[PDB]
Amino acid sequence: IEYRGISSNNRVTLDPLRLSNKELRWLASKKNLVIAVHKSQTATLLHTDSQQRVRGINADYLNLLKRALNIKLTLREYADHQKAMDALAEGEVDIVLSHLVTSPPLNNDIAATKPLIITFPALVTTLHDSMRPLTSPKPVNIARVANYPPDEVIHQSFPKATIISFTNLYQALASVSAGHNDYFIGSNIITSSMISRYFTHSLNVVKYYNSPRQYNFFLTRKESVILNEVLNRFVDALTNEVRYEVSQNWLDTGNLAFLNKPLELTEHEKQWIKQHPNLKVLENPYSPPYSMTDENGSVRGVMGDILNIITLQTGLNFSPITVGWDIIPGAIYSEDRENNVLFAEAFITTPYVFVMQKAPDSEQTLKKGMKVAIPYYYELHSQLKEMYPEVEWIQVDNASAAFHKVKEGELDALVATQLNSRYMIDHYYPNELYHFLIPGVPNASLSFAFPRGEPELKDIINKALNAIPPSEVLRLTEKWIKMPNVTIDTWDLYSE
Amino acid sequence: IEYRGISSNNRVTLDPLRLSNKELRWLASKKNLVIAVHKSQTATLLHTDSQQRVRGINADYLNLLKRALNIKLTLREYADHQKAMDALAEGEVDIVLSHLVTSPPLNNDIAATKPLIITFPALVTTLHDSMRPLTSPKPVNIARVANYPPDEVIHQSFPKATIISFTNLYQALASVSAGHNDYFIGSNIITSSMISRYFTHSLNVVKYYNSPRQYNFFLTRKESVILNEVLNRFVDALTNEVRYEVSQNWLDTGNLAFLNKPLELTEHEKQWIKQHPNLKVLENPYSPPYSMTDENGSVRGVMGDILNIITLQTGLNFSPITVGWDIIPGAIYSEDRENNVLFAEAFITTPYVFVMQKAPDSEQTLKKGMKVAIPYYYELHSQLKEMYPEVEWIQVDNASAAFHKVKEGELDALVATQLNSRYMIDHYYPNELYHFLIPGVPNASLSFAFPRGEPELKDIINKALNAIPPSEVLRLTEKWIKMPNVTIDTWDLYSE
Repeated sequence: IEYRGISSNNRVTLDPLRLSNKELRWLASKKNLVIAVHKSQTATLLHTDSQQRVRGINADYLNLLKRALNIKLTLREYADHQKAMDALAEGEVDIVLSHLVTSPPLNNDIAATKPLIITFPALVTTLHDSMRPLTSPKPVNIARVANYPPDEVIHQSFPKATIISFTNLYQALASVSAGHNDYFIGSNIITSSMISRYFTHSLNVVKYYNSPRQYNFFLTRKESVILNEVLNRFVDALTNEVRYEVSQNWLDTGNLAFLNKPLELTEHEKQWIKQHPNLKVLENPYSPPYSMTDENGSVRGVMGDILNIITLQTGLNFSPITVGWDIIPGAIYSEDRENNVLFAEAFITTPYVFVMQKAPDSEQTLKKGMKVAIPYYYELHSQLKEMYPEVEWIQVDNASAAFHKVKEGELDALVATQLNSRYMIDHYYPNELYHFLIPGVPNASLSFAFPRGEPELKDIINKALNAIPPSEVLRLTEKWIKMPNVTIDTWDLYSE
Repeated sequence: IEYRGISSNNRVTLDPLRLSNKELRWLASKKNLVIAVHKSQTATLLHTDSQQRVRGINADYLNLLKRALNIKLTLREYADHQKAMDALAEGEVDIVLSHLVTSPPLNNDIAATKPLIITFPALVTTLHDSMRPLTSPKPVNIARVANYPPDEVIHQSFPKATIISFTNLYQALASVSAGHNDYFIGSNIITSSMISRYFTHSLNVVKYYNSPRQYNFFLTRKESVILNEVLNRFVDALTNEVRYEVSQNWLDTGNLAFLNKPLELTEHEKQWIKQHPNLKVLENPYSPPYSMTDENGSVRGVMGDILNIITLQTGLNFSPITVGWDIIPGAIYSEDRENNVLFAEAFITTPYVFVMQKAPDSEQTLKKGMKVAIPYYYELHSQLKEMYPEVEWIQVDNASAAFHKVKEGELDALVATQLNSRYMIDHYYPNELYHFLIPGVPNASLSFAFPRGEPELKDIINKALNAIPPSEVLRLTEKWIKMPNVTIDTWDLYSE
């Protein structure tokens, strides 16, 4: 009905599958497999090159399936989905690779493997409206493709929403890019895909949702018992590490493949998540790009986005609270404060810097009789007091508000972390301040903190943190250093 | 109780044995040796094939023994190990080839040769967790086979470790690959051989230990004075060169047979090793894949692993906490730097490359007005300004952070090492950067460096490096090019 080839780099490789000898003999005389595919509406899942070969994320997985089983593939695209299923029932094809669906088919003449592709819904807005709250009780125009996701899930975040269903993904994203619709919500695997290709200058993702996910499946006849158990053996070998590398070939931002598969949790940790589904997040002082809050008091910044990722990884949900709390979104490890809280393993390391006025006569040094501010929760005060007994050291309640005091010349310097200084300078005092490293001081190690009788939440977050690729933490830090603001807070910038 | 033959690929031929005339008459009159063997649980040491012939690592050595002594060999498998030892008492067998043991049996009848197979403990983890520290006071789950190594050894590295003891090596390694257990530790010649077979893309060795080693022996009755001496003649002729080629056929990675036997060290050198322990290693800038420091401050990367190997070769003892220094782990040779340090002989050469952004209109030369960064400790600034005097050449303190500046368009190019650029691009900026060779410059030559007054250490490292096969260095760089970090450091990756 159609014939093709596969076009893919074999950069991703799989361990050998453990197949029975009855399965190994079945594959050898089967020799070849006919799979019914189809071009996706967007190019991400499956497209064709000039040599009439197939390409995309689905092609990369098919390439792995071809090698993991040591069997030949024949790719056909039928006119519709129904003629493909007719060929499956007739025996013209062995497998049908389904389009993106919300659930597998239940008719028992069909057998479905475990899901191949697993993707999540994403909230998309303009780059200059990203810092606005991700929920609203006010009227709002929300775009979507077809009926994904349904009305009621959109209404949990925007109860007064007017939903506009588009035929096409590009058209729906462009309507937000122009300004007709305030948000778009849709499948992330294809939304992140196209934003980087067409709307990179104008749109970005601000939130992932845990449900309702979309999948595609391999589909066989119910009679093809051995084929389905072999296909399932191949899909189980597709770990978060394997899925991440496959999707790296086609996604820049929005690669959530590292959390397609669950984490290795004890049955006690799984019961604990089950009995504590919604935890409270203590509010941090303003410390961009790590911990920031929007007008609704919800955690944004890198720590806020990591919390979004942890939700998809673990199922835990987090709600705002202000200064019965359960998690601190971003904290500096210290020996003293460990007697007050419990620390997760560090996932960001950063150096301490001195922030000073950028003038012609600037020297990268402290001087006798300078006024240098340092936040009280950095217990560097004792060590700098001995390195610089010459300096008048001023403990401060509000770290971010001390930048302005340096800009006005009241303070000679201020102690901060590298990227916290870069944000404050670029966003609020460009070309007015600079920084340099503090010599002879250990690095800061950022992570989450908890109440101290919470071993389960600590051990669970540690597993989730260890599962996040470091390049995703780097992309998130790039994202939030460049993120435009919509408000200024007088207290975070001018207190005292 | 069960009888076989010998299968092997005679790729290794041994030098003729210096045998006494009295011994050749004994071998001529004996004419045949009854040797009790046993099938290892893995195929690496001993298995059988189609014709019921012995095959494996033990088989290749038995083949060499048959040709070294020019005698016939009958191999028998008794029920358990105690029945083979019983048969050796009554004289029914001449030799018993032992299983892997940490010691030869105490029995004061039983004579053991020098060790035949020599193997070391190995710590194993998943590839994506390999940058976690090799020791930790934190709770961990360690998998092992039976009771090797003992708990007191495992607790030296992990005092709060839960040790799960498996009966079967495959299941133990599978538990680490699936994420249930954090590490595995066990006999290397068995562990790495099975990783080559089934876990090549999910498990790898991260550390070899000096002790407790494991061996197998030729066990005879002490009555056999002539048999024992002829057996020791054979075992003494198994040089590093011979053992490495025998293990080559069954181990693709982690083949430590090149350090089974001691190096040809002088008396003075051996005394220097034993009388200068806890040698101090200088910390290098973040320089992947050659050098980088984990969350413990320990040296990792290719240079870090080669130090671990050098320790197993020579007994050199390096401090795990880096810095009054005794060795620079990896350094580019320079004739003018030789006034400050001594260099070992180079064992890796690599060219310099320009890093630029991957655009459609990219073309592989510089232009004038371009801002190109070069590390200040590279001594190419002299020559590069004369070849490209129309270019603005900027010295930088942080080579790894300059990659980001090129990505952002603030720099036009960056001077780097081929594999240094390959790592940064592969892991942090894929499809956003590329590189091409710098024309008309020599290659950088990598080796260890030492203070001026340490000739003995430099002479030892030279002998050790010469004994490391280049394929193992190639094996190590493959591993570290593909290996990501476990955390990000903002100073390593974010510019100024």
